Amino acid sequence: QYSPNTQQGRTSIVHLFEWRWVDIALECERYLAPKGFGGVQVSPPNENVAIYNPFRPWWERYQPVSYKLCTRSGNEDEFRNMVTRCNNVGVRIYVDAVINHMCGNAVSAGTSSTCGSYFNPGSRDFPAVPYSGWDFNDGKCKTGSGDIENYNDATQVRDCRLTGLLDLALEKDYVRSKIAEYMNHLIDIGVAGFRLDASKHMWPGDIKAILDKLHNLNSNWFPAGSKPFIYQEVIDLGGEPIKSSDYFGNGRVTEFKYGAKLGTVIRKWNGEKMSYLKNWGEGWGFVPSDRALVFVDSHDNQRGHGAGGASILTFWDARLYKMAVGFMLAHPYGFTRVMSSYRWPRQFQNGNDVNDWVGPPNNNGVIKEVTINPDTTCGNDWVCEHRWRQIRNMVIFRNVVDGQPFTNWYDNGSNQVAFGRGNRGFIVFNNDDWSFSLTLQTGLPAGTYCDVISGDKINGNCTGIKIYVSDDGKAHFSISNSAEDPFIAIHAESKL
Ligand SMILES: C[C@H]1O[C@H](O[C@H]2[C@H](O)[C@@H](O)[C@@H](O[C@H]3[C@H](O)[C@@H](O)[C@@H](O)O[C@@H]3CO)O[C@@H]2CO)[C@H](O)[C@@H](O)[C@@H]1N[C@H]1C=C(CO)[C@@H](O[C@H]2O[C@H](CO)[C@@H](O[C@H]3O[C@H](CO)[C@@H](O)[C@H](O)[C@H]3O)[C@H](O)[C@H]2O)[C@H](O)[C@H]1O
Ligand SMILES: *[C@@H]1O[C@H](CO)[C@@H](O)[C@H](O)[C@H]1NC(C)=O
Repeated sequence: QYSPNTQQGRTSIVHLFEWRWVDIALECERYLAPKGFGGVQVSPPNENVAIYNPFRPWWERYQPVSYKLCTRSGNEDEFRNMVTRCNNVGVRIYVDAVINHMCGNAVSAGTSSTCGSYFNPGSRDFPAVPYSGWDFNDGKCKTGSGDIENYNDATQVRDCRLTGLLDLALEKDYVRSKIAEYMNHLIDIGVAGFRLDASKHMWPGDIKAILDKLHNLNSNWFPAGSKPFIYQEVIDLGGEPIKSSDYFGNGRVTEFKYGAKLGTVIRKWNGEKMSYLKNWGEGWGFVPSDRALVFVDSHDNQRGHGAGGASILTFWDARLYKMAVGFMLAHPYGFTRVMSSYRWPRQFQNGNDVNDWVGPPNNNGVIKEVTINPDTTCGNDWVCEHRWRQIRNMVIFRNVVDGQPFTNWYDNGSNQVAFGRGNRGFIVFNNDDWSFSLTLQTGLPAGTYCDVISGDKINGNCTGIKIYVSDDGKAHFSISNSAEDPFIAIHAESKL
């Protein structure tokens, strides 16, 4: 469960949020594989409700109608083509598995689904699966509204409807089998693992029963006995009866405290300062590193739809965001997930964004293709943070230093810190309102290194800042609080 099943040497996955299958296939071949990315988290590949009011929101994909691989991202043929091509180039595919529920109980019956499948939420009828009233938790939930009302009651959190979403009776073998059937179809197609959506809303034991029904990975691409990588979306910020540790037996869990705390520290909110990150990791009350799936922001909380709130850093806060992602990718804690989003017209009214529902770039509901500009950035409103030099290079930094211990820490008692990863990498940050100019012990072998944040190493030369490491392993670093990116990173492979 716990192993990503990524090709050796690749240490991160990227969430290509709302991308079309054909675009992801191309991205695997033209960018992801060459750049060392380990895999891609795709949006739900199963048929969902087509919601027109609001107009095709991103969240309509979290309201299943059937398990037919037919969505705005493409059909099954296109999906299989994507998995095959990505696998052939060593980039894994992780499917966002929405198995906790079906669509909203209030959704109108009809064929307003991404594949034309008929469904009647009112009568609990989903013939395309098929599911009926006996397959839901309506009779098991004890709240007056039928929805989840109190998170202090671990039971209703699991048996009731999350914001109205029809709750599947996961204790039933029939339902467990229909879900496993769907997941095995994908595993045999070639996917390497799954993001279990709303895992907090499922009993650890029900999830385990489903996983036990899963096949080993497709033997045409994976070694015998390979089990699917599982990461469970459990929002545990403490203070609730449900703990993410209860899910350790099924696989990894998303550590949402990670992004929220890194956000307040980097924003320097209420006394926080980077010097405190000296013992970042379990030392901050996070889950064990070998069970953690970490990230700075996710599709959910980058738009206020998840835990983290205001402290969360997103592409909107470019400068601080790159620094946050940089720290995450350099630090040994957890398995890292990189976000890749699209721009939407944020409309803040009384502190909140009224356009947080806006779906991906589209033409009359048809998702726009991801166009690559000559500078390698994306068009059609796709942000493509994974293509930002500072981020992409830190993705490589992680691959390069994989295995190396956290060493040579330094901090000025405020917001200027630095540390290395064995003798394969070193990173320095300046988040103070004054310049940083100091000679530090890097632990790297003497030589000239290209700073991978400001530039790239391009055949015996750096296009950006260069750092000179002496025989001592010492090197001078100068970072002005006015720098575009107030941090420097060098590693064994950016060595001239
Ligand atoms: C959104 C999160 O809500 C909880 O997350 C809980 C959290 O577990 C709890 O601890 C507390 O958090 C608290 C913190 O504990 C507290 O410390 C402080 O920080 O405040 C937080 C709340 O902001 O509340 C939140 C929100 O209910 C779950 O635990 C977590 O699993 C979930 N995330 C996943 C699940 C779903 C659902 O299928 C998706 O929803 C997404 O699709 C849904 C279905 O289309 C959308 O509903 C949409 O359709 C429904 C129809 O039934 C409508 O009733 C609803 O008004 C509409 O917005 C939803 O807006 C969207 O976010 C997400 O994209 C996906 O990533
Ligand atoms: C490095 O760049 C300089 C020009 O800035 C050039 O003289 C030199 O040939 C380049 N070295 C290599 C190995 O391309």
